[PDB]
Amino acid sequence: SITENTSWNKEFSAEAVNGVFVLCKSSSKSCATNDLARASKEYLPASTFKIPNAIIGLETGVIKNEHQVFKWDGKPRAMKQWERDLTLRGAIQVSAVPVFQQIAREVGEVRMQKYLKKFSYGNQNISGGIDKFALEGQLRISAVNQVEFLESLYLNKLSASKENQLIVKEALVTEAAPEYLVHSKTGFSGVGTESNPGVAWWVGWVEKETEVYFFAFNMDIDNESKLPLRKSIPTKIMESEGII
Amino acid sequence: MGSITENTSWNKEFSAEAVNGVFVLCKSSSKSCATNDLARASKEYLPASTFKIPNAIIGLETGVIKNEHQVFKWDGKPRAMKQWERDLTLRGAIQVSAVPVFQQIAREVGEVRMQKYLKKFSYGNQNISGGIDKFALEGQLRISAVNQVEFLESLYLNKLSASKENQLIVKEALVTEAAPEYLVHSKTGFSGVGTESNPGVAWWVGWVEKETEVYFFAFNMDIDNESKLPLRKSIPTKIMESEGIIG
Repeated sequence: SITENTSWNKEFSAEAVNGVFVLCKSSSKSCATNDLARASKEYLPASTFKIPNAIIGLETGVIKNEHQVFKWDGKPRAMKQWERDLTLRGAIQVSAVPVFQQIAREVGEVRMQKYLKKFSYGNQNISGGIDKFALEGQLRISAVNQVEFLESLYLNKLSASKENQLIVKEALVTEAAPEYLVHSKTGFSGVGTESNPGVAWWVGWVEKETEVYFFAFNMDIDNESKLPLRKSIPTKIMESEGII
Repeated sequence: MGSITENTSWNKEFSAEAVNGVFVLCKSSSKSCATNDLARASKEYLPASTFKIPNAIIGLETGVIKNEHQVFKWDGKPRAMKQWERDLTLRGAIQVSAVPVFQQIAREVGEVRMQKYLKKFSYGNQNISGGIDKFALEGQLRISAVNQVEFLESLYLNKLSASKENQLIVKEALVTEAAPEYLVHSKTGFSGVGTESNPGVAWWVGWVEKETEVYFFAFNMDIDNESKLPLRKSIPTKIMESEGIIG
């Protein structure tokens, strides 16, 4: 069940953003959204794919453990912040694409397909090359599917050891307050065109008191200056919902 | 740890606030610790609420705590603090130092199992005399700052005599600050104000994961006035900031 909440529209209009926010209290059996249609529309995951990629990396033994350090070979990487040794949490938090490209290569297409089928992850379409299907290939996932996936992860219900799910959940912590804890991941496929915008994501969950809130935000983006809106729009909504 | 050195230049942070205390700070890769006071780094104090770290691990390990999603329900009876008068998660109970929640956990673990695990953990003087529900706050248990960092490093490495899963659960419950560069896991402790001539103790212990390095720390100080309590964070925070670790 997905219910439309019209009051959330104001955050989108004020910024002239075409986007969707899906928010679910307790569980994904009853989510709310600004846009029913877009809630289930499927977009490139981009770096939000680091969440299942990290779990799969761990499950297959490609990532040896929680403490593995991904060493930089000294060769140029697309962003300077990726040019350094990284922990799993570090590689996730700076969205170190080439670290995860190599994890994916080692996982391989057969195992990647299998796990995306186990995880019910989007259209499960990994075509486009093993090291780029989430960024420029055919893989698509909706805000609703993101939230279902994240809930399973939260409950340790994915087809993966509890251990590996905890390892990844810790790597996803992005805000700690006395009141609440935020686990989240951003994604950004690029700017595309005016006529064919890229997509920007912020997905995760918030634990406040004894409650949990699963969230997925996405927006069309054709200009990188608009990127911070992927956090300020959903944060504003959750602030006024009294969540963060 | 592999080594320890006294760095008396940190004393400035203690002097500024007229605080008698110790900071221990250890770099994981090099296994080396520094402290402002070698003598106090080895002195053993009441762990107070810092005992909620091992207690949480033991509660989980013995099955007393069911999983990381257990809600500790408030029965409705008045508690010593308003902030405890509510249902609490594991991280919740830990973060507001809900004594009654952890006293009940300890009662259910019991002395024999509690004694076993503190031996396994090499936790302090391993003395649980005083009552199963108050040894850590007003009984006979004592732990040094050096032992705190050893204990915490074992936890970080999932090397404690407990399942990886349970240590993982407690680690995430201990997260107190997340930045894109560093993650801080920590726990406070406060035994009381004691007296003028016999002060209480206040703690802040934890570790910081910065880039590919990890820093284990343990702070304690004498305290005879609750107004001084914030110093248990600001003093070691200032030291770690000046070391370039946090902030």
